[PDB]
Amino acid sequence: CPLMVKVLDAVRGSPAINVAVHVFRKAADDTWEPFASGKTSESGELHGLTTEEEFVEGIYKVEIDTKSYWKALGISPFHEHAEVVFTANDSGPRRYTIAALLSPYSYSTTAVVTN
Amino acid sequence: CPLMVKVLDAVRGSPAINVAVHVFRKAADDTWEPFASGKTSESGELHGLTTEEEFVEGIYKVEIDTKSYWKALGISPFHEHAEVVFTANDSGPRRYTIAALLSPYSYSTTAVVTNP
Amino acid sequence: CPLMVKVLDAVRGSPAINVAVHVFRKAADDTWEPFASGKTSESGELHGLTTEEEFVEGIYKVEIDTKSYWKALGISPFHEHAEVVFTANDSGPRRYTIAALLSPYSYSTTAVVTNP
Amino acid sequence: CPLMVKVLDAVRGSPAINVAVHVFRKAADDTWEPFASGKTSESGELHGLTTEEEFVEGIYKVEIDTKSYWKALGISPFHEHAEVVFTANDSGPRRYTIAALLSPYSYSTTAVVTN
Ligand SMILES: O=C(O)CON=C1c2cc(Br)ccc2-c2ccc(Br)cc21
Repeated sequence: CPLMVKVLDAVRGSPAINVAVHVFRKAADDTWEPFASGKTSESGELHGLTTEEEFVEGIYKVEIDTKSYWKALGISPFHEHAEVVFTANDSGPRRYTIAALLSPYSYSTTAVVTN
Repeated sequence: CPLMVKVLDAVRGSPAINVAVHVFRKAADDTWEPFASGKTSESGELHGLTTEEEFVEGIYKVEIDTKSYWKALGISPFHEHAEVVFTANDSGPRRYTIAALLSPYSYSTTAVVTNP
Repeated sequence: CPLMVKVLDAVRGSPAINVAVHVFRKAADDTWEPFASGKTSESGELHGLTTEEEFVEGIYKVEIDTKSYWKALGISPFHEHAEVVFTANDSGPRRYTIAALLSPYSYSTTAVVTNP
Repeated sequence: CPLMVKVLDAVRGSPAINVAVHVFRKAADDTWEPFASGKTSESGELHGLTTEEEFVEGIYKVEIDTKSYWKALGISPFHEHAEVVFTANDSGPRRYTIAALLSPYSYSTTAVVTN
């Protein structure tokens, strides 16, 4: 599992559950091509997005659909979604974990890259 | 200004200076149209991107070119940019300050919204 | 000012207003002595805590009373405060801006340090 | 394991390894009494700090010794240490995870409280 996404709710101090996540890969014509997607689990995590074979070097975008998450909680948010855009590199460690910490008017995102 | 972008460097404890910022607005055909752009000042701030007249209701994307910033300091960072996508002025005109705090493998983006 | 504290609310996208801030300085006997205190303004900022004369080298603690802030908004938060502990002026006088961004179960604290 | 601490390095995109962590509990005379301590593992985590029996309601402080971490990396940091002060509550979920994301001149800390 070379790509995992983890989402936390900073308002409730809890995993952000049932958050839609869409991954895209940049195509040769500079458009974003759908690559993988899912919803975060009860632990705020999304695994099984891709395989080692398919996750080749390239530019990827992870969209986390934060607005719909906050709307479900009755909380008015700022962002439409959190975006994380990066180049996958074979030189570095083999596992990427994209973490996101969400508040209504702020988010932070961190990449933890390990072997 | 109705729209101001501020960028800070969490490694150096400084403003992030001369960072390129591109603003786009979503068109009726769902494409991202260019809206405004500039570079952060010595204070890490970018003012004068738009006017209250031109900054109508819509979905806007602020793209902060963080990779180029880090590379110039000798650092190879994780992200290509920091993106900030939001609906603006849907409840009438507001003033928006979009801040980003940058580290090589992490960033945070925050908005402060004030009613004139 | 050589020391400025800024506090923002990540739930509302606003300054955090009227937040109590206590500054302490570590004494020779390793105790925390009171140094300055105040409350954030309508802009979420607290200026005028100290002077360049009084703000000597030392270890300082800035305690931001976040629990009381959240409780007044009807929220029961996780943290009692946000604490910010740092050595100041060890390489000569510097200007320090300490910011805190608050959510009920999370906060971030950042420093921007500039040489006069 | 009712209390866990997890520390990440935002500069290197990696778990923050071998970081000293000291936990204190507030005594009746308002002093901080040493309660538990350890160093983060290769995964940036510290488990086994306390037990369900000993972790009673009260005010606790978790100090994360960030300055020594950065000094080891040759990076000049702002903070002496990251502090996290909170009241343990029996009404809520039974597990506290204190997470910290570290940069030289900034840190963020989040509590994830789950069952
Ligand atoms: O990283 C943190 O802990 C919070 O940082 N966010 C900041 C900030 C930090 C500092 Br230091 C100075 C000004 C601002 C600011 C000014 C405007 C807006 Br919007 C946000 C911020």
